[PDB]
Amino acid sequence: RDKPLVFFNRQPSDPGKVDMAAMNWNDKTYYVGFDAKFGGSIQGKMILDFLASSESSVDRNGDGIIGYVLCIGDVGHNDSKVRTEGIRRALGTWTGSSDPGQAKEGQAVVGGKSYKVVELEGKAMTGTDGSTWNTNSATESMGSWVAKFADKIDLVISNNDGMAMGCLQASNYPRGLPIFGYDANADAVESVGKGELTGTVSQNVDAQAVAVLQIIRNLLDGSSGEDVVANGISRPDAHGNKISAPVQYWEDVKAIMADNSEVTSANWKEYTRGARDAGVRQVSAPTKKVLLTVHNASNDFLASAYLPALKHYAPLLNVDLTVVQGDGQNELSCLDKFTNLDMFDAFAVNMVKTNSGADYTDKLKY
Ligand SMILES: [Ca+2]
Repeated sequence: RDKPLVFFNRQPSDPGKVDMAAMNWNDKTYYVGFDAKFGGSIQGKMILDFLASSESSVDRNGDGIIGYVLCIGDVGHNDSKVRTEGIRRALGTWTGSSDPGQAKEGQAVVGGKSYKVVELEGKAMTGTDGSTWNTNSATESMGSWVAKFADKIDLVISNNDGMAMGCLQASNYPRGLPIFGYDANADAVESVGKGELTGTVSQNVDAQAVAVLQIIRNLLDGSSGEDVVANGISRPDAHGNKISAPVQYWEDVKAIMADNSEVTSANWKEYTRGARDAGVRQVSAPTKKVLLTVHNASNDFLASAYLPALKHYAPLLNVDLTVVQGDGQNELSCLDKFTNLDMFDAFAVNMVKTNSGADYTDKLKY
């Protein structure tokens, strides 16, 4: 068939190269995701810009060193390693390894002056039960870090929000000690608003949600070429709607990729629980039917963040959204519910196996 087909959240590929056979299903096929590989770089940037804007006061003991402690989530997990590498490279403490204990003396500018940077300690947070990204171990480690390093700690850095909020639960957390996380969880963004957590990082789920719906509307409304991926996304559409977060377009892979955004005192209100893009308003237009797929009904992120975003923005773009969800293990749990395709004007597919692009395009021929 020749209807719009927007893959999202999981990019068609070998589980490593993009499945360009799927992407070229037709000239109305796209992918929507986010700039994942650069996530660590953005956390690092946030931390560097914070220090750059700081006075000499952030150097608590005034030894000309910016000392930090690092919460590692999982030494074998890609997201942990990317975020560790991201902040270590940014601070110049990177040696080629994301492992704990593997850092060198670094450098960073504070108030126009060069400071040494030392990773006082980086530690994997693991529970007694073996569970990783462990919040309780973070709380305990933070408490011990205060006792051991005391005024040497100038900031705390964490692979995620969960562990960072764990650190803030330490009964002896030094008052006003800067600390940074990652994920932009609700409680984390709230903390940023209260001036406790210093920063975190968002993948902009809302931007991704709107982009899926906007690409579809642009296509069904008769747009072609640059308009399809720009209107309502990186510039206002005919109605004035426009995604607020920055978004990229990767042409060779037909991918609309939201930036990773840092979340600080400067913009936390835009990322709090239930916050929605004020740049996307109700449109007066004919209703269009969209069948949307979810690879796992039990996935917390898709269930708690992505789907609710989709359901909020869809009626504003006059999209009648029908959602079907799989179990998370077999591709059939989605394909079976991927029927009645003659009833819909467009399709958004989130498959469990990235290489299963051909299974869906086959059903689009009947
Ligand atoms: Ca110091």
